[PDB]
Amino acid sequence: LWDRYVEWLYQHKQLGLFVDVSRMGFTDDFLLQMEPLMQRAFVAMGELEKGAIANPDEGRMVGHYWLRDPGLAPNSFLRTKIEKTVDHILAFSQDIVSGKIKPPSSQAGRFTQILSIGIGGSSLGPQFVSEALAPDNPPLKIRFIDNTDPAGIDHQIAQLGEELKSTLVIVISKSGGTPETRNGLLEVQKAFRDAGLDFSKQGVAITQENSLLDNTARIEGWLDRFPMFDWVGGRTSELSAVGLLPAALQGIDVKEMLVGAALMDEETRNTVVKENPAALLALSWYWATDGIGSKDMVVLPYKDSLLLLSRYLQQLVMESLGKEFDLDGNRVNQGLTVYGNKGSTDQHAYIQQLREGVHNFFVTFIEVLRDRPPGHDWELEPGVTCGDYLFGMLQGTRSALYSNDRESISVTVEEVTPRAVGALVALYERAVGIYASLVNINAYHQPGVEAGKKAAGEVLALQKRVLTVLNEASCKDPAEPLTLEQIADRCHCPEDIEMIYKIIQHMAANDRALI
Amino acid sequence: LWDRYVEWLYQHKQLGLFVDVSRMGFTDDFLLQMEPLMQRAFVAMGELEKGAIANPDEGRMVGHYWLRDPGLAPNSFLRTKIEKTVDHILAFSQDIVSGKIKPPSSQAGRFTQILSIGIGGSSLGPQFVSEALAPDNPPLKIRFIDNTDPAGIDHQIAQLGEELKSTLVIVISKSGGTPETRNGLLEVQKAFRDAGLDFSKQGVAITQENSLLDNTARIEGWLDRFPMFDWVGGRTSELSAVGLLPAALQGIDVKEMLVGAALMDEETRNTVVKENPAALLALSWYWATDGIGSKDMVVLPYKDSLLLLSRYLQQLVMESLGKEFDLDGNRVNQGLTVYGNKGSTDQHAYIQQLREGVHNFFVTFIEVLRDRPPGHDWELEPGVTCGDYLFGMLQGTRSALYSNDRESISVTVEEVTPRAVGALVALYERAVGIYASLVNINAYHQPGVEAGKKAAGEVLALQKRVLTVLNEASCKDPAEPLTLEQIADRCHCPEDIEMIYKIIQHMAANDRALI
Repeated sequence: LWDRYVEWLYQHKQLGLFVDVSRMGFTDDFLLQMEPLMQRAFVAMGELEKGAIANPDEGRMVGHYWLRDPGLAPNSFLRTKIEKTVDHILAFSQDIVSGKIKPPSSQAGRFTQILSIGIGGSSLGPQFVSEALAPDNPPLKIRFIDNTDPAGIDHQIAQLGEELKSTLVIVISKSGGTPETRNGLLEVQKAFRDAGLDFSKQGVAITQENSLLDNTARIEGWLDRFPMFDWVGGRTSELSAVGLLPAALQGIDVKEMLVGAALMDEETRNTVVKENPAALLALSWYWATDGIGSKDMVVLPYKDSLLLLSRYLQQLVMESLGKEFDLDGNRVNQGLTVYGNKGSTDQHAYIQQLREGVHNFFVTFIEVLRDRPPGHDWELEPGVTCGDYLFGMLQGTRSALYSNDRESISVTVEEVTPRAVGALVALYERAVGIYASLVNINAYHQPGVEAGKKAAGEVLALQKRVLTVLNEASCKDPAEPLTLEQIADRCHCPEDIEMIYKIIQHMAANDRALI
Repeated sequence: LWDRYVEWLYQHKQLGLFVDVSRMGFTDDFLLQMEPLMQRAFVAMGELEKGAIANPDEGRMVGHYWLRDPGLAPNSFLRTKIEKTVDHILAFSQDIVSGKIKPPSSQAGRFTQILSIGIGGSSLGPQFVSEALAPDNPPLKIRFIDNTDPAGIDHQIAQLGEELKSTLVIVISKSGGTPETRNGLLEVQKAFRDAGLDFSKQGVAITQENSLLDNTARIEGWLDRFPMFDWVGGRTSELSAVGLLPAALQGIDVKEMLVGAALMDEETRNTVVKENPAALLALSWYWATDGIGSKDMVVLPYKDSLLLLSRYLQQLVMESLGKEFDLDGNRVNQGLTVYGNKGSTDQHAYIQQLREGVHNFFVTFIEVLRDRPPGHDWELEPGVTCGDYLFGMLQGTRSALYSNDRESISVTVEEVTPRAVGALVALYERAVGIYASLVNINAYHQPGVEAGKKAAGEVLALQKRVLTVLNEASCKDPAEPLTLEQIADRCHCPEDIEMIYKIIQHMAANDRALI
């Protein structure tokens, strides 16, 4: 196992990032069998960066690698557009932090809080970087609205209290038609009117050009607007204005994030697989799951700051790879389940099943060598610090798992830095893209979310027919009570009886119907 | 499907809790065949409540059901100690909230912050209950130290800033020998001594009587001590002093929490399976996983206050059920993987794979009827409030998943109240215990977690042996650089060379070695 660890250890000189796959049991012939498919993945990825249509389903380019390397963008209108947005974010961020741009009237004078409204990649990304890289007492605290739950938004407004007068609200949506994001903005604007505050003088929009949210922010005259591009999927939009602006608004060096991702993309373009860390991750995923997602990917970061990494990877991996149809139309239910929280906390949670329970998984440890800010280290016992225990739990768990034939990958960074986090985002973005080529699927469209989108619209459409059929009882002289079968036939939706029951069950609990 | 929904719906009138397993496709042959196994679980559960040795592997009693009904304790001493603790918690929390028990000197004159130091069930429970029931502006805000990460502990201390003078530190450990909890206590005491504070006048211990931590807090004179009993496992300790104290310290009605838990356990004793809601969950789990955990349980609560439900359920399910051996010595690698976050946020994360990807899962929806505090409900567009979208998202996902043969369970509460959370906790405790009887495993011991703790001790003992070899080589006047092979040989363990490399790598990054 020592000879295997030395033969396969990947080390990156500059970033201080390491990839260990020795605890993956891939065989000799498996490497030769996967060599032709890996070459096809590198050529397909090479034409993706050149500007080819790598998302045939939506007819769009896939250029989230240009966000960190503007030169690789194909035309001049794109290289300068990407560069002017980074400078635009840096200029506007430093104006908010230094207090040059103020709210109209607040106690602190400057902005001190951030209310980012967004869902999917518009929040999972920014939540991950914020918890990973923000200072303890940052220039601006941050809160998130990532749902359409009324109680959650009310709770955020109540805790915000009187600092709403110093809150900079950020609305992140490509079109402004996302039901959750629009609901959030509508609820917050209602709260700004109840406090007698002009939302426009405290609002920022991150949106695609000439969209419903861009027009609203332009017409209502919000503070600023930041562009989103259609070749940047929300799944891989962390290094765009989606993540760069909120991160820079908390004193985070986002330029170093772009640099770390840039150095990472150079290593992933290597055609020798053993020296390609994105290929090594994709190989191990392929080996552990037999290429059909037979096992789950358990992400175990042994750092409190990386707690939100796994649910960030839940979108990047499961939504990119959970495709029903192969690129040639054949029914192939691909995917790669991801879960996990944090070490060593998860050892007192579900490692009982991981070690001796059902073997339906493989682990990916994320290790961070530096333990604490410099000048805070001290020994708890002779020769051992508080951080040495954290190091020991990971190594003992890695050892206790492999001893029972449970495989694992180890990814190691020296310190959780803007540069390293940007490298980790770039690493998994390419590894997902390479893996989709191995299983022959399009990683950049989202066909599976459409079915829930229509079924949810039909429920809201059914609710209005229920109210329409009911207001007969409210306003017709043959005032009478309708049975469930009677609401259904008059709605001309008889087979929807069950949904009608759940609809009136919800309205009765919110003082909108009587039973 | 409507007829199946009407036939199988379970309502618990007093609690307002519903269970819908109509979208589980178990046949009548399944119900007929599982009836002998189900009745055996009801008898075993009765013997467990009466005081039998339910944890056979450790020779202990399982009595978390006595925490909510002290009358059914096997003796009057156990009944007395349970009720004296609840009275003790209430009187101490009321005196903390009202300010009758003060910090030695603070700006507010009252305790304002809670620092809960605990691991596993000592934190997951209090974290879940806090986010679900704490008021918007509680009498005391709460923070959790649940790891041995020094950066995270220093982070919480830095954010706490000056309010450390008015922080109530709670230390939760059974014997006080848990390494994570011990290191967190040492780090907090260092911060208290650096600020000139005395930890004894702001510290509370939740421990087993006459343990190392119980004797220390009694001799050093901490604020107060609360018992932790040996017949209560970590993952079923939420309604004991572990969860009741941090909850009551935030103004949460812990009495109603016990009421709902007791009300729930009365129904989960019903012998009729169709009206035993713990049996309805256990059967649906057994069906979807075919008894051997071949499908994950995705938990999607559609409410922000229930975000930490799956992390709590991850411990209760995957640590009770992931057992390698049957109760008869047979090797069955049981298990039931659990993950999930919240709706509708997870719709834009991995419902893509849930809808059309790998069919290796089943969903459990948690629906809440009351979507908003009274007086806050308003209509975004004509005839639809913000909660109608939340409700439509859940029904749309449940429908879109079932169309593609993805089965699901629906749990409905009227509102996330103290009584509802206690009942929902008690529902899953009994369902897990019942499921363990079906697969003939012991759900109350943790044999699989020791191999990581033991291997973690071997690494630290190796580090101290490595440090002895390095310090000998560094205290020669002709200083002596050593290689990995040399270090492993002077430690007289050449096979451990891989662990020595990681020890030196982690030490070099913390300025404790040079390369």
